[PDB]
Amino acid sequence: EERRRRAAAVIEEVEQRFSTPTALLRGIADAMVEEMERGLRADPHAPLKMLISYVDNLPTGDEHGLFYALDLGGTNFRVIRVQLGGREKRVVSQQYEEVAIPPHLMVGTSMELFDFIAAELESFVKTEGEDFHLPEGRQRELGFTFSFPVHQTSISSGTLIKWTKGFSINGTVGEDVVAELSRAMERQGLDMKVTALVNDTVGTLAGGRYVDNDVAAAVILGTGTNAAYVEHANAIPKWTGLLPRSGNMVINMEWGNFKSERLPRSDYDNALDFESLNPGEQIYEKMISGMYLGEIVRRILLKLAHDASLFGDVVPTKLEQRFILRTPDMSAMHHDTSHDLKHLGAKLKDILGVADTSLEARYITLHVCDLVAERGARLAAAGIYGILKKLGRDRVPSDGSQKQRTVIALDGGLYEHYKKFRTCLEATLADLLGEEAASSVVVKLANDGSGIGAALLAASHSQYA
Ligand SMILES: Nc1ncnc2c1ncn2[C@@H]1O[C@H](COP(=O)(O)OP(=O)(O)O)[C@@H](O)[C@H]1O
Ligand SMILES: [Mg+2]
Repeated sequence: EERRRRAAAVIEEVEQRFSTPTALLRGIADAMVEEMERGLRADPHAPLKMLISYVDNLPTGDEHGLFYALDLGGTNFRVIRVQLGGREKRVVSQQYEEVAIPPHLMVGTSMELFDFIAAELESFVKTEGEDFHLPEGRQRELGFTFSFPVHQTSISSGTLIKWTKGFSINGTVGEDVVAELSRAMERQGLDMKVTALVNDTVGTLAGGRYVDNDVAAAVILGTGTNAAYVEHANAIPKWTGLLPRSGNMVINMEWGNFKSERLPRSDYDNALDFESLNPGEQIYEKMISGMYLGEIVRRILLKLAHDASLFGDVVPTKLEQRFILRTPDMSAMHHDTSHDLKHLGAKLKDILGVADTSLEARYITLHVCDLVAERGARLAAAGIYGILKKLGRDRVPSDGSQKQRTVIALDGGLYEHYKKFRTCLEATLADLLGEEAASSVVVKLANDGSGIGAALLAASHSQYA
Protein backbone atom coordinates (compact mmCIF):
# COMPACT_ATOMS: atom_id res chain seq x y z
CA GLU A 1 0.00 0.00 0.00
CA GLU A 2 1.47 3.40 -0.52
CA ARG A 3 0.21 4.23 2.98
CA ARG A 4 2.40 1.50 4.27
CA ARG A 5 5.69 2.84 2.94
CA ARG A 6 4.75 6.35 4.06
CA ALA A 7 4.29 4.97 7.59
CA ALA A 8 7.63 3.13 7.46
CA ALA A 9 9.46 6.37 6.63
CA VAL A 10 8.00 8.10 9.70
CA ILE A 11 8.92 5.21 11.99
CA GLU A 12 12.36 5.11 10.39
CA GLU A 13 13.19 8.71 11.22
CA VAL A 14 11.92 8.19 14.78
CA GLU A 15 14.33 5.27 15.19
CA GLN A 16 17.13 7.39 13.73
CA ARG A 17 16.60 10.50 15.85
CA PHE A 18 15.78 8.61 19.07
CA SER A 19 18.71 6.21 18.67
CA THR A 20 20.83 5.81 21.82
CA PRO A 21 23.78 3.49 21.15
CA THR A 22 25.82 2.75 24.26
CA ALA A 23 28.71 4.75 22.78
CA LEU A 24 26.48 7.82 22.64
CA LEU A 25 25.33 7.17 26.21
CA ARG A 26 28.92 7.26 27.46
CA GLY A 27 29.44 10.63 25.80
CA ILE A 28 26.25 11.88 27.41
CA ALA A 29 27.38 10.61 30.82
CA ASP A 30 30.67 12.45 30.25
CA ALA A 31 28.78 15.63 29.39
CA MET A 32 26.68 15.25 32.54
CA VAL A 33 29.87 15.22 34.64
CA GLU A 34 31.25 18.20 32.69
CA GLU A 35 28.05 20.04 33.55
CA MET A 36 28.19 19.00 37.20
CA GLU A 37 31.59 20.67 37.46
CA ARG A 38 30.28 23.86 35.83
CA GLY A 39 27.39 24.11 38.27
CA LEU A 40 29.62 23.51 41.28
CA ARG A 41 31.87 26.44 40.36
CA ALA A 42 28.87 28.75 39.76
CA ASP A 43 29.63 29.03 36.05
CA PRO A 44 27.34 31.48 34.25
CA HIS A 45 24.77 29.76 32.02
CA ALA A 46 25.26 26.45 33.81
CA PRO A 47 22.34 24.14 32.90
CA LEU A 48 22.77 22.16 36.14
CA LYS A 49 22.24 24.46 39.08
CA MET A 50 23.86 22.05 41.52
CA LEU A 51 22.17 23.59 44.53
CA ILE A 52 23.80 23.51 47.95
CA SER A 53 21.13 21.92 50.11
CA TYR A 54 22.62 22.74 53.57
CA VAL A 55 22.21 19.05 54.46
CA ASP A 56 25.66 18.19 55.80
CA ASN A 57 24.62 15.19 57.96
CA LEU A 58 22.30 12.54 56.60
CA PRO A 59 20.12 10.59 59.06
CA THR A 60 21.98 8.25 61.39
CA GLY A 61 19.23 6.31 63.15
CA ASP A 62 19.45 8.01 66.49
CA GLU A 63 16.62 10.35 65.67
CA HIS A 64 13.98 10.63 68.30
CA GLY A 65 10.83 12.51 68.96
CA LEU A 66 7.62 13.46 67.18
CA PHE A 67 7.89 15.23 63.84
CA TYR A 68 5.61 16.09 60.94
CA ALA A 69 6.47 16.35 57.28
CA LEU A 70 4.79 18.13 54.37
CA ASP A 71 5.67 16.69 50.97
CA LEU A 72 4.90 18.56 47.73
CA GLY A 73 4.60 17.20 45.09
CA GLY A 74 4.11 17.47 41.33
CA THR A 75 0.85 15.64 41.19
CA ASN A 76 0.00 15.10 44.82
CA PHE A 77 1.00 16.24 48.26
CA ARG A 78 1.12 14.18 51.43
CA VAL A 79 1.20 15.01 55.13
CA ILE A 80 3.27 12.60 57.25
CA ARG A 81 3.68 12.14 61.02
CA VAL A 82 6.20 9.91 62.75
CA GLN A 83 7.18 9.10 66.34
CA LEU A 84 10.93 8.45 66.25
CA GLY A 85 12.34 6.13 68.91
CA GLY A 86 16.09 6.20 68.43
CA ARG A 87 18.82 3.89 67.30
CA GLU A 88 17.08 0.85 68.53
CA LYS A 89 13.35 1.54 68.33
CA ARG A 90 13.14 3.72 65.22
CA VAL A 91 9.76 4.59 63.81
CA VAL A 92 7.41 3.65 66.51
CA SER A 93 4.37 5.03 64.87
CA GLN A 94 3.65 6.47 61.49
CA GLN A 95 0.65 7.94 59.75
CA TYR A 96 0.20 9.59 56.37
CA GLU A 97 -2.50 11.07 54.17
CA GLU A 98 -2.02 11.76 50.45
CA VAL A 99 -4.09 14.28 48.47
CA ALA A 100 -4.17 14.87 44.72
CA ILE A 101 -3.42 18.46 43.72
CA PRO A 102 -6.40 20.02 41.88
CA PRO A 103 -5.20 21.10 38.42
CA HIS A 104 -6.01 24.79 38.82
CA LEU A 105 -3.85 25.07 41.94
CA MET A 106 -0.82 24.42 39.75
CA VAL A 107 -1.35 27.60 37.72
CA GLY A 108 -3.19 29.99 40.01
CA THR A 109 -2.27 32.09 43.02
CA SER A 110 0.42 31.00 45.45
CA MET A 111 -1.88 31.93 48.32
CA GLU A 112 -4.42 29.43 46.97
CA LEU A 113 -1.81 26.69 46.71
CA PHE A 114 -0.46 27.11 50.21
CA ASP A 115 -3.91 27.71 51.69
CA PHE A 116 -5.08 24.38 50.26
CA ILE A 117 -2.16 22.33 51.55
CA ALA A 118 -2.04 24.11 54.92
CA ALA A 119 -5.74 23.42 55.41
CA GLU A 120 -5.15 19.71 54.93
CA LEU A 121 -2.24 19.81 57.36
CA GLU A 122 -4.57 21.53 59.85
CA SER A 123 -7.24 18.82 59.82
CA PHE A 124 -4.43 16.27 59.93
CA VAL A 125 -2.76 17.42 63.14
CA LYS A 126 -6.24 17.74 64.63
CA THR A 127 -6.58 14.02 64.40
CA GLU A 128 -3.25 13.41 66.13
CA GLY A 129 -3.90 10.13 67.91
CA GLU A 130 -2.44 8.87 71.16
CA ASP A 131 0.47 7.08 69.68
CA PHE A 132 2.13 10.47 69.09
CA HIS A 133 3.17 12.54 72.07
CA LEU A 134 4.24 16.12 72.24
CA PRO A 135 5.84 17.32 75.50
CA GLU A 136 4.10 20.24 77.12
CA GLY A 137 4.79 23.76 75.97
CA ARG A 138 6.69 22.48 72.95
CA GLN A 139 6.05 23.51 69.36
CA ARG A 140 5.45 20.94 66.70
CA GLU A 141 8.16 20.92 64.04
CA LEU A 142 7.88 20.26 60.32
CA GLY A 143 10.05 19.02 57.49
CA PHE A 144 9.10 20.64 54.19
CA THR A 145 9.83 18.81 50.95
CA PHE A 146 9.40 21.25 48.04
CA SER A 147 9.81 19.35 44.77
CA PHE A 148 10.92 22.41 42.72
CA PRO A 149 14.30 24.14 42.36
CA VAL A 150 15.05 26.38 45.34
CA HIS A 151 18.01 28.67 45.97
CA GLN A 152 18.83 27.49 49.48
CA THR A 153 19.81 30.05 52.11
CA SER A 154 19.70 27.85 55.23
CA ILE A 155 18.58 24.39 56.27
CA SER A 156 15.07 25.82 56.50
CA SER A 157 14.90 28.79 54.13
CA GLY A 158 14.99 29.20 50.41
CA THR A 159 13.98 31.15 47.34
CA LEU A 160 11.99 29.63 44.47
CA ILE A 161 14.10 29.73 41.31
CA LYS A 162 11.45 28.57 38.83
CA TRP A 163 8.48 26.22 38.56
CA THR A 164 8.59 22.90 36.69
CA LYS A 165 6.43 19.90 35.67
CA GLY A 166 3.13 21.63 35.01
CA PHE A 167 3.32 24.27 37.74
CA SER A 168 3.30 27.97 36.84
CA ILE A 169 2.32 30.34 39.66
CA ASN A 170 3.07 34.04 39.25
CA GLY A 171 4.51 35.98 42.15
CA THR A 172 6.48 33.22 43.90
CA VAL A 173 9.75 33.38 41.96
CA GLY A 174 12.21 35.07 44.28
CA GLU A 175 10.04 34.50 47.37
CA ASP A 176 10.85 32.35 50.37
CA VAL A 177 8.85 29.15 50.04
CA VAL A 178 9.05 28.39 53.76
CA ALA A 179 7.74 31.84 54.72
CA GLU A 180 4.96 31.42 52.19
CA LEU A 181 3.91 28.17 53.86
CA SER A 182 4.43 29.60 57.36
CA ARG A 183 2.05 32.46 56.63
CA ALA A 184 -0.56 30.02 55.31
CA MET A 185 -0.28 27.80 58.38
CA GLU A 186 -0.77 30.91 60.50
CA ARG A 187 -3.90 31.85 58.55
CA GLN A 188 -5.11 28.44 59.61
CA GLY A 189 -4.38 28.92 63.28
CA LEU A 190 -1.63 26.33 63.31
CA ASP A 191 1.37 26.14 65.49
CA MET A 192 4.18 24.58 63.59
CA LYS A 193 7.69 25.64 62.69
CA VAL A 194 9.44 24.46 59.55
CA THR A 195 12.93 23.48 60.65
CA ALA A 196 14.05 21.81 57.41
CA LEU A 197 13.41 22.65 53.74
CA VAL A 198 14.51 20.05 51.18
CA ASN A 199 13.99 19.19 47.57
CA ASP A 200 12.32 15.83 47.09
CA THR A 201 15.57 14.41 45.72
CA VAL A 202 17.43 15.47 48.87
CA GLY A 203 14.62 14.10 51.04
CA THR A 204 14.52 10.72 49.31
CA LEU A 205 18.28 10.46 49.82
CA ALA A 206 17.76 11.25 53.51
CA GLY A 207 15.00 8.66 53.84
CA GLY A 208 17.08 6.19 51.84
CA ARG A 209 20.16 6.40 54.04
CA TYR A 210 17.99 6.10 57.14
CA VAL A 211 17.37 2.47 56.12
CA ASP A 212 20.52 1.69 54.11
CA ASN A 213 23.94 3.03 55.03
CA ASP A 214 25.33 2.77 51.48
CA VAL A 215 22.80 5.10 49.82
CA ALA A 216 24.94 7.63 47.91
CA ALA A 217 22.39 9.21 45.55
CA ALA A 218 18.67 9.58 44.91
CA VAL A 219 17.01 9.65 41.49
CA ILE A 220 13.44 10.85 41.01
CA LEU A 221 11.45 9.61 38.01
CA GLY A 222 7.84 10.70 38.33
CA THR A 223 5.91 13.53 36.74
CA GLY A 224 9.36 15.12 36.48
CA THR A 225 12.91 13.89 36.92
CA ASN A 226 15.81 15.08 39.07
CA ALA A 227 18.65 13.67 41.16
CA ALA A 228 20.69 14.41 44.29
CA TYR A 229 23.96 12.99 45.55
CA VAL A 230 26.48 13.44 48.38
CA GLU A 231 29.44 15.58 47.34
CA HIS A 232 32.70 16.50 49.03
CA ALA A 233 32.41 20.04 50.36
CA ASN A 234 36.00 20.74 49.30
CA ALA A 235 35.01 19.73 45.75
CA ILE A 236 32.49 22.60 45.44
CA PRO A 237 34.39 25.70 44.26
CA LYS A 238 31.38 27.96 44.80
CA TRP A 239 31.24 27.20 48.52
CA THR A 240 32.12 30.28 50.56
CA GLY A 241 31.22 29.61 54.20
CA LEU A 242 33.41 27.56 56.52
CA LEU A 243 33.29 23.93 55.60
CA PRO A 244 31.00 21.34 57.11
CA ARG A 245 32.04 19.31 60.07
CA SER A 246 31.49 16.13 58.07
CA GLY A 247 33.19 17.31 54.88
CA ASN A 248 29.97 16.44 53.05
CA MET A 249 27.13 18.18 51.30
CA VAL A 250 24.07 16.97 49.48
CA ILE A 251 23.70 18.64 46.07
CA ASN A 252 20.38 19.02 44.24
CA MET A 253 21.57 18.84 40.68
CA GLU A 254 18.33 19.81 39.04
CA TRP A 255 19.30 17.63 36.12
CA GLY A 256 16.04 17.99 34.21
CA ASN A 257 17.52 21.24 32.92
CA PHE A 258 20.48 19.34 31.47
CA LYS A 259 20.96 20.08 27.79
CA SER A 260 23.62 18.83 25.42
CA GLU A 261 24.00 18.59 21.68
CA ARG A 262 24.57 14.92 22.26
CA LEU A 263 20.97 14.45 23.35
CA PRO A 264 19.07 12.60 20.59
CA ARG A 265 16.22 15.06 20.06
CA SER A 266 13.70 15.27 17.23
CA ASP A 267 11.15 17.63 15.75
CA TYR A 268 8.55 16.12 18.07
CA ASP A 269 10.66 17.31 20.98
CA ASN A 270 10.98 20.73 19.50
CA ALA A 271 7.27 21.04 19.01
CA LEU A 272 6.62 19.71 22.52
CA ASP A 273 9.02 22.25 24.02
CA PHE A 274 7.64 25.03 21.84
CA GLU A 275 4.07 24.49 23.10
CA SER A 276 5.08 23.85 26.72
CA LEU A 277 4.52 25.71 29.97
CA ASN A 278 8.25 26.47 30.31
CA PRO A 279 9.67 26.71 26.79
CA GLY A 280 13.40 26.17 26.55
CA GLU A 281 13.62 24.77 30.10
CA GLN A 282 14.00 21.19 31.29
CA ILE A 283 15.12 19.82 27.90
CA TYR A 284 16.48 16.56 29.38
CA GLU A 285 13.42 16.01 31.58
CA LYS A 286 11.17 16.44 28.60
CA MET A 287 12.63 13.27 27.14
CA ILE A 288 12.50 11.13 30.31
CA SER A 289 9.74 12.20 32.64
CA GLY A 290 6.22 10.91 33.14
CA MET A 291 4.57 14.14 32.21
CA TYR A 292 6.08 14.09 28.77
CA LEU A 293 6.46 10.45 27.61
CA GLY A 294 2.86 9.89 26.53
CA GLU A 295 2.82 13.30 24.88
CA ILE A 296 5.80 12.34 22.72
CA VAL A 297 3.93 9.18 21.76
CA ARG A 298 0.83 11.20 20.87
CA ARG A 299 2.84 13.50 18.60
CA ILE A 300 4.33 10.54 16.76
CA LEU A 301 0.95 8.83 16.43
CA LEU A 302 -0.44 12.12 15.07
CA LYS A 303 2.20 12.28 12.40
CA LEU A 304 1.39 8.70 11.40
CA ALA A 305 -2.37 9.26 11.52
CA HIS A 306 -1.96 12.21 9.17
CA ASP A 307 0.79 11.07 6.79
CA ALA A 308 -0.31 7.44 6.66
CA SER A 309 -4.02 7.36 7.56
CA LEU A 310 -3.10 5.06 10.45
CA PHE A 311 -6.40 5.43 12.19
CA GLY A 312 -8.58 5.99 9.16
CA ASP A 313 -8.72 8.42 6.35
CA VAL A 314 -9.71 11.18 8.74
CA VAL A 315 -7.41 11.99 11.72
CA PRO A 316 -9.31 11.47 15.01
CA THR A 317 -10.23 14.74 16.73
CA LYS A 318 -9.10 13.54 20.17
CA LEU A 319 -5.63 12.65 18.87
CA GLU A 320 -4.97 16.34 18.16
CA GLN A 321 -5.57 17.31 21.74
CA ARG A 322 -2.48 17.98 23.80
CA PHE A 323 -1.74 15.66 26.67
CA ILE A 324 -4.77 13.48 25.87
CA LEU A 325 -2.51 10.42 26.00
CA ARG A 326 -1.18 10.24 29.49
CA THR A 327 1.88 8.25 30.37
CA PRO A 328 0.02 5.61 32.46
CA ASP A 329 -2.05 5.03 29.30
CA MET A 330 1.15 4.61 27.31
CA SER A 331 2.31 2.18 29.99
CA ALA A 332 -0.91 0.13 29.79
CA MET A 333 -0.67 -0.23 26.00
CA HIS A 334 3.04 -1.06 26.13
CA HIS A 335 2.55 -4.11 28.36
CA ASP A 336 -0.14 -5.80 26.26
CA THR A 337 0.96 -9.32 25.32
CA SER A 338 -2.28 -10.66 23.86
CA HIS A 339 -1.95 -12.01 20.32
CA ASP A 340 -4.35 -9.39 18.90
CA LEU A 341 -3.32 -6.56 21.30
CA LYS A 342 -6.90 -6.26 22.49
CA HIS A 343 -6.02 -4.17 25.55
CA LEU A 344 -3.83 -1.78 23.59
CA GLY A 345 -6.72 -1.54 21.16
CA ALA A 346 -9.27 -1.00 23.92
CA LYS A 347 -7.19 1.90 25.27
CA LEU A 348 -6.80 3.39 21.80
CA LYS A 349 -10.58 3.40 21.44
CA ASP A 350 -10.97 5.56 24.56
CA ILE A 351 -8.08 7.92 23.84
CA LEU A 352 -8.62 8.35 20.11
CA GLY A 353 -12.39 8.11 20.12
CA VAL A 354 -12.28 5.74 17.13
CA ALA A 355 -14.49 2.71 16.70
CA ASP A 356 -11.75 0.24 15.86
CA THR A 357 -8.11 -0.22 14.84
CA SER A 358 -6.10 -2.43 12.49
CA LEU A 359 -3.88 -5.12 13.96
CA GLU A 360 -1.20 -3.38 12.01
CA ALA A 361 -2.03 -0.03 13.55
CA ARG A 362 -1.80 -1.61 17.01
CA TYR A 363 1.68 -3.00 16.35
CA ILE A 364 2.92 0.36 15.07
CA THR A 365 1.50 1.99 18.21
CA LEU A 366 3.23 -0.60 20.38
CA HIS A 367 6.48 0.05 18.53
CA VAL A 368 6.18 3.82 19.09
CA CYS A 369 5.62 3.33 22.83
CA ASP A 370 8.68 1.09 22.78
CA LEU A 371 10.92 3.65 21.05
CA VAL A 372 9.81 6.52 23.30
CA ALA A 373 10.16 4.59 26.58
CA GLU A 374 13.47 3.09 25.47
CA ARG A 375 15.04 6.49 24.72
CA GLY A 376 13.85 7.93 28.02
CA ALA A 377 15.08 4.97 30.03
CA ARG A 378 18.47 4.77 28.35
CA LEU A 379 19.12 8.50 28.79
CA ALA A 380 18.11 8.29 32.44
CA ALA A 381 20.59 5.43 32.85
CA ALA A 382 23.24 7.64 31.25
CA GLY A 383 22.46 10.25 33.87
CA ILE A 384 22.81 7.82 36.75
CA TYR A 385 26.05 6.65 35.16
CA GLY A 386 27.24 10.25 35.19
CA ILE A 387 26.59 10.48 38.92
CA LEU A 388 28.49 7.26 39.58
CA LYS A 389 31.41 8.65 37.58
CA LYS A 390 31.33 11.78 39.70
CA LEU A 391 31.60 9.72 42.90
CA GLY A 392 34.24 7.53 41.23
CA ARG A 393 31.95 4.51 41.43
CA ASP A 394 31.96 3.66 37.76
CA ARG A 395 35.01 1.44 38.33
CA VAL A 396 35.92 -1.22 40.75
CA PRO A 397 39.07 -1.56 42.77
CA SER A 398 42.29 -1.67 40.71
CA ASP A 399 44.32 -3.07 43.56
CA GLY A 400 42.03 -5.99 42.75
CA SER A 401 40.66 -6.02 46.24
CA GLN A 402 37.45 -4.86 47.88
CA LYS A 403 34.34 -4.02 45.94
CA GLN A 404 32.28 -1.25 47.41
CA ARG A 405 28.56 -1.31 47.77
CA THR A 406 26.91 1.78 46.20
CA VAL A 407 23.14 2.23 46.62
CA ILE A 408 20.99 4.57 44.54
CA ALA A 409 17.53 5.30 45.94
CA LEU A 410 14.76 5.59 43.33
CA ASP A 411 11.41 7.33 43.71
CA GLY A 412 8.51 8.31 41.47
CA GLY A 413 5.54 6.73 39.74
CA LEU A 414 7.36 6.35 36.42
CA TYR A 415 10.05 4.10 37.86
CA GLU A 416 7.72 2.31 40.27
CA HIS A 417 4.85 1.49 37.88
CA TYR A 418 6.28 1.42 34.32
CA LYS A 419 7.74 -2.03 34.18
CA LYS A 420 9.35 -1.95 30.79
CA PHE A 421 10.87 1.46 31.60
CA ARG A 422 12.42 0.24 34.86
CA THR A 423 13.98 -2.93 33.45
CA CYS A 424 15.35 -1.01 30.46
CA LEU A 425 16.81 1.56 32.85
CA GLU A 426 18.55 -1.10 34.94
CA ALA A 427 19.73 -3.18 31.99
CA THR A 428 21.34 -0.15 30.35
CA LEU A 429 22.94 1.01 33.60
CA ALA A 430 24.42 -2.46 34.12
CA ASP A 431 25.59 -2.38 30.50
CA LEU A 432 27.21 1.04 31.02
CA LEU A 433 28.97 -0.19 34.13
CA GLY A 434 31.12 -3.22 33.64
CA GLU A 435 29.92 -6.63 34.57
CA GLU A 436 32.48 -6.11 37.27
CA ALA A 437 31.37 -2.71 38.33
CA ALA A 438 27.60 -3.34 38.03
CA SER A 439 27.61 -6.08 40.72
CA SER A 440 28.51 -3.32 43.17
CA VAL A 441 25.63 -0.89 42.42
CA VAL A 442 22.18 -1.29 43.97
CA VAL A 443 19.03 0.41 42.71
CA LYS A 444 16.74 0.56 45.67
CA LEU A 445 13.12 1.58 45.48
CA ALA A 446 12.47 4.32 48.05
CA ASN A 447 9.10 5.52 46.95
CA ASP A 448 7.88 8.67 48.63
CA GLY A 449 11.02 8.56 50.75
CA SER A 450 11.23 12.34 50.95
CA GLY A 451 8.37 12.29 53.44
CA ILE A 452 10.13 10.51 56.21
CA GLY A 453 13.43 11.98 55.06
CA ALA A 454 12.12 15.51 55.52
CA ALA A 455 10.85 14.55 58.97
CA LEU A 456 14.28 13.10 59.84
CA LEU A 457 16.11 16.24 58.76
CA ALA A 458 13.61 18.35 60.69
CA ALA A 459 14.45 16.17 63.70
CA SER A 460 18.21 16.71 63.57
CA HIS A 461 17.52 20.41 63.23
CA SER A 462 14.99 20.77 66.03
CA GLN A 463 14.73 23.83 68.24
CA TYR A 464 14.23 21.79 70.43
CA ALA A 465 10.64 21.98 71.50
N1 LIG B 1 1.34 3.29 35.70
C1 LIG B 1 2.16 4.30 35.35
N2 LIG B 1 2.90 4.27 34.23
C2 LIG B 1 3.72 5.28 33.90
N3 LIG B 1 3.86 6.38 34.64
C3 LIG B 1 3.19 6.53 35.79
C4 LIG B 1 2.28 5.47 36.22
N4 LIG B 1 1.73 5.85 37.37
C5 LIG B 1 2.25 7.07 37.66
N5 LIG B 1 3.12 7.48 36.72
C6 LIG B 1 3.86 8.76 36.71
O1 LIG B 1 4.29 9.05 38.03
C7 LIG B 1 3.70 10.27 38.50
C8 LIG B 1 3.24 10.11 39.93
O2 LIG B 1 4.41 9.92 40.69
P1 LIG B 1 4.66 10.58 42.11
O3 LIG B 1 6.15 10.57 42.36
O4 LIG B 1 3.67 9.93 43.05
O5 LIG B 1 4.18 12.11 41.96
P2 LIG B 1 5.02 13.38 41.44
O6 LIG B 1 6.21 12.83 40.70
O7 LIG B 1 4.05 14.10 40.57
O8 LIG B 1 5.33 14.07 42.73
C9 LIG B 1 2.54 10.63 37.58
O9 LIG B 1 2.47 12.05 37.31
C10 LIG B 1 2.85 9.83 36.34
O10 LIG B 1 3.53 10.73 35.47
MG1 LIG C 1 2.94 8.81 44.57
